Amino acid sequence: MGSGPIDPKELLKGLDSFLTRDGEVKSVDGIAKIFSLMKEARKMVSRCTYLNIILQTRAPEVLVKFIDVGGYKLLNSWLTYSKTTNNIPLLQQILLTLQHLPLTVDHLKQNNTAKLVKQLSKSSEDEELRKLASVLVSDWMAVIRSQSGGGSGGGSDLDYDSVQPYFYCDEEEN
Repeated sequence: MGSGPIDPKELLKGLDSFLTRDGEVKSVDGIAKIFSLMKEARKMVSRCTYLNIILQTRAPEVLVKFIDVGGYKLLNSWLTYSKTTNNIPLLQQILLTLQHLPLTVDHLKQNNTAKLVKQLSKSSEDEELRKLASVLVSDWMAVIRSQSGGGSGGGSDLDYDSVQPYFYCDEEEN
C-alpha cells in the first residue's frame, strides 16, 4: 500500500484552542461548546478526543455541571452506543471519564450503568477495559459501603459476590 490515510483528529482538535494548551479545560463556557459538538458523537475520533479532554478537565465544578446540562444521560447513551460495536479503547475511556467526575449511587442505579460496568469487571474477554472498570466499581462500592454504614471487605480474598453491595442483581435462576 503506497497510499496513506487522512488525519481525522485535527478536525476536532481545532476546538482544543478554546481549551487550555494541555487540552484540559478553559472555562464553564468551554465545556458547553464541547458538550454540544461531542453530543453528536457521529465520529469515532470525536468520541476519543473530547472524552480525553473531559478526562483532563481537572476543574471538578465543570464536571458536576456537565452531568447537570445533559451529560449524565449522554454518559449512558455513549456507553450503550459503544457497547453495540464493543470498541475496547472507547468503552474504557467512557467509564474512565465518568470515573473522573464524582457520580452518585442515585446516578449509577437510575441509568443502570452500575450493572453494565460491573458485568464488564466480572468477566470480559479483555484486561484493560475491566481493570479500569474494576477501579471504577471499587470507587463506587467504597462510596456505597460508606452510605450503608460500613463493612470490612479487606481487598484480598474478596469474591465477585462480596463486591456487589448495591450491584446485587437477584435474578433467581433458582
